[PDB]
Amino acid sequence: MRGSHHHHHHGSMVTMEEIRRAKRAEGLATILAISTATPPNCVIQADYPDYYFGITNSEHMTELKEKFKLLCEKSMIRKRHMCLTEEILKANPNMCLYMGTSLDARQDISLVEVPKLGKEAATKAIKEWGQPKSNITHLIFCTSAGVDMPGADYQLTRLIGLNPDVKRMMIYQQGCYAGATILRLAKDLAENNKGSRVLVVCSENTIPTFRGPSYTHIDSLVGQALFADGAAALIVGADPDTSIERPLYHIVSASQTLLPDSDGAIEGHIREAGLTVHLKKDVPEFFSANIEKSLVDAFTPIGISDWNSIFWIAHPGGPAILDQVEAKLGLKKDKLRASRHVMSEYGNMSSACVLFILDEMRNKCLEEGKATTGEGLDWGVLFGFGPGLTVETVVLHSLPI
Amino acid sequence: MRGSHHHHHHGSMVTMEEIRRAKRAEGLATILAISTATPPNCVIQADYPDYYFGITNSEHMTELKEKFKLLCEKSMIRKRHMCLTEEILKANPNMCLYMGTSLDARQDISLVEVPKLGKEAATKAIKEWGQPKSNITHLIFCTSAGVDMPGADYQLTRLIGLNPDVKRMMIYQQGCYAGATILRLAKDLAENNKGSRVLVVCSENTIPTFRGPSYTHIDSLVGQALFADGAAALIVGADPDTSIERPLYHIVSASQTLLPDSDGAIEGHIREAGLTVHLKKDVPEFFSANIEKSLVDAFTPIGISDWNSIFWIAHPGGPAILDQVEAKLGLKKDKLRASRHVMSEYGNMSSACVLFILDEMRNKCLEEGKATTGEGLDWGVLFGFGPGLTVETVVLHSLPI
Ligand SMILES: CC(C)(COP(=O)(O)OP(=O)(O)OC[C@H]1O[C@@H](n2cnc3c(N)ncnc32)[C@H](O)[C@@H]1OP(=O)(O)O)[C@@H](O)C(=O)NCCC(=O)NCCS
Ligand SMILES: CC(C)(COP(=O)(O)OP(=O)(O)OC[C@H]1O[C@@H](n2cnc3c(N)ncnc32)[C@H](O)[C@@H]1OP(=O)(O)O)[C@@H](O)C(=O)NCCC(=O)NCCS
Ligand code: NI
Ligand code: NI
Ligand code: NI
Ligand code: NI
Ligand code: NI
Ligand code: NI
Ligand code: NI
Ligand code: NI
Ligand code: NI
Repeated sequence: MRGSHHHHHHGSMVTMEEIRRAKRAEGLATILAISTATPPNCVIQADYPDYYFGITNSEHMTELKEKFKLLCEKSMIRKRHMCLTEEILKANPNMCLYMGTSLDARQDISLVEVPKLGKEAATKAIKEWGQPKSNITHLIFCTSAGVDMPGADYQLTRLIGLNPDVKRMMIYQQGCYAGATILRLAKDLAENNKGSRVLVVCSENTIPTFRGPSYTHIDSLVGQALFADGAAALIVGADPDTSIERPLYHIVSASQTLLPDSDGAIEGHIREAGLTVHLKKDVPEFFSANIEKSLVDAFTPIGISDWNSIFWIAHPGGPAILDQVEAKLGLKKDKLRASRHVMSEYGNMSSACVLFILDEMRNKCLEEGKATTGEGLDWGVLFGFGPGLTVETVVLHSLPI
Repeated sequence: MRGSHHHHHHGSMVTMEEIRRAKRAEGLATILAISTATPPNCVIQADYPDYYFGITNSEHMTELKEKFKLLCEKSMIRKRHMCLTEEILKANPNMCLYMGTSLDARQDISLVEVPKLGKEAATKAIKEWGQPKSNITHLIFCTSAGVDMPGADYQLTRLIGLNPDVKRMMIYQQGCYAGATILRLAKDLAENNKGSRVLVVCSENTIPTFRGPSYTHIDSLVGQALFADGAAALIVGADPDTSIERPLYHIVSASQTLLPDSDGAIEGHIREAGLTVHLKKDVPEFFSANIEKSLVDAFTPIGISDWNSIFWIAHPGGPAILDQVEAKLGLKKDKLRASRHVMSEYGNMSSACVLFILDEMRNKCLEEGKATTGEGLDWGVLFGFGPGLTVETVVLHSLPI
């Protein structure tokens, strides 16, 4: 009948609307647990130039070694964790060359290691969350350290013992912005599916990227100074039961954009020689020059324009990027503290960094008695940077401690 | 107060709540356009054994060739489209070996071909849709034919000229169920974002899977009899404006599950020799034995138990899979018509198949004057089959013609 409602000519369509109403969640996606893992083996950055040029038979490349020493010194990295050991490299001479035929060997090690390290981080996140693993409805797995069919998502599912009907999304080779990407993904999964609990795992390592030095590619030396191993895990859910679950952050919005005229600035090829990485000298300039446009597009609907009034999580893959953004925007020197703390303690773990940093920030906030998980502030930004060039921008809201 | 006034923005609770209220769409993710593309070069299946054993210099493997002839005759494939030509293969003897070092040569061709073919399909889908491409907010790109950084999603974005702010999700190496996967993905993206319009593109080809014959891997011969090139594109959006947009299918629900005891039944490895594919002989038994459980889980909440009362789209990875599903469930002989039609005309194009089949069904329904896009029926199921073993189950609702 006539009134302030419309009608449907089919009952099945009415049934569809009932289904949709019942299948979806109400609130914003929230982060409920965060955990990290690293391989036990660790290299001290100060000792790495001698170790690296030794193991790659390159002691005679004197100019090159001097450049690498400067790279490791400017890296602002104290230590890095690596599955890759002297023993493993000795058994794989082709990985020690610059472009040796070595993908198969890299793959044979990495494809087992990726979900293994991921499981270690996941188990902890599940333990913090406190709920049975049979309540996890979704899994997001993220890596750039080796592709396989079925993927690391399948391997993790069987390793942990998740429900066979767990809904999986496998995010392969998206590189250093992907830690933000899977937050963008987890937000839509969690908010569109009622009661859904999303396990989010990333796991990165240096197995496919390690290679000997070369005059042909000084940009490769940059990678050898920075890349590191690490895994991180999250439990994400909307509508938390606060009697058993403890929200840490709301995922308010998530954006992604391509930087104009940056085409080709960062490239990564999966080849017979493994994963090759090429970096133009221009990369930090591109990011620092464009980052405010992302801040403005993200925070204008929130009414914020003062970038010192929000808390910051920024992928610290290149120190120059953080340094130039800090200067360009006039950030207070403590804004990127948690970000730089993770880079110093762990190095560039690609997608895992921003999640290490969230954990570091909520931990320090708790033990220093800060008012929020966002260093006492309400609103925050989390950035992923990587190939495209691509900027991922996640707006977060903190929770009271 | 009396004085000059400046402006103030709303506090956290009001701002958080307004964001949450404004963020979501209301209705179900709906498919608004479908388009397909294939490379111009086509091989007739009846001639393929002679062609295949000739180009790989294996004319003396007369026994194997006779087996391959039976595989191609049983394939129920008439023709296949392939970017790979006789001319390309003669210039790449290593691709013609069973396990030749050839990934680099395969990548150099495939990484260009994947977004190119995808672009052809995308352009047509946008044209059917009829809206300016600047209204595309999301892009999902799906391929298993070659990985790169940045990915095919980036390449397609630049080739087409999508907004740099387009939200990209790159789905790599998820194999033959991924056509359903990206429907599952597009559903959550479209439904959780008000006004969002999702371009969904998949592009598959045989460049990394082509290889010479082997007595050790008859399963590889199976692949050489089936795998083919193809791309498909979709526009997906919730809350269509029916004055400018025309709905074809509603994506009602999307599930994913792993088959018990099916470990290793389908594997795909990225190696120095390209993409190797392994298939156990039990694969059709695994799917047909377990498929009814997926039907029950998907359709019980909809009140349906008669599998002939729904329309069917099933990935035609193997004709044996469709044959045993049909037999096991007691399907009428025309249920899988459109599915086997795409297989016959195109072969196994991996993720693209189920989207070709959706296109085939709505085209045939329109030109035969059927009542709905679902062969006159209201509810339908779409199946992806692949590594895991993984069954993706999408429930669809047709639109009236
Ligand atoms: C690596 C890094 C910490 C080095 O610190 P720095 O302040 O650049 O140190 P300097 O510039 O004094 O010295 C670096 C040397 O390596 C060179 N170099 C650095 N990056 C290079 C690149 N991508 N390609 C070629 N050369 C490079 C510099 O030109 C210089 O060479 P030179 O002494 O022969 O002239 C800094 O460049 C950085 O963080 N870069 C970002 C790298 C990046 O894009 N990472 C991925 C982010 S997602
Ligand atoms: C391949 C296929 C078309 C063959 O047709 P068919 O009707 O099964 O023909 P048959 O099974 O009688 O004969 C097939 C021959 O190849 C063999 N064969 C079939 N599939 C095989 C496999 N996966 N691995 C090894 N051998 C296989 C059979 O054993 C038989 O060899 P034999 O004569 O020495 O015993 C059919 O089995 C099929 O469609 N299989 C599914 C393929 C698949 O898994 N696709 C998914 C790819 S991602
Ligand atoms: Ni380089
Ligand atoms: Ni304002
Ligand atoms: Ni610390
Ligand atoms: Ni006043
Ligand atoms: Ni005013
Ligand atoms: Ni005031
Ligand atoms: Ni107001
Ligand atoms: Ni095999
Ligand atoms: Ni046809």
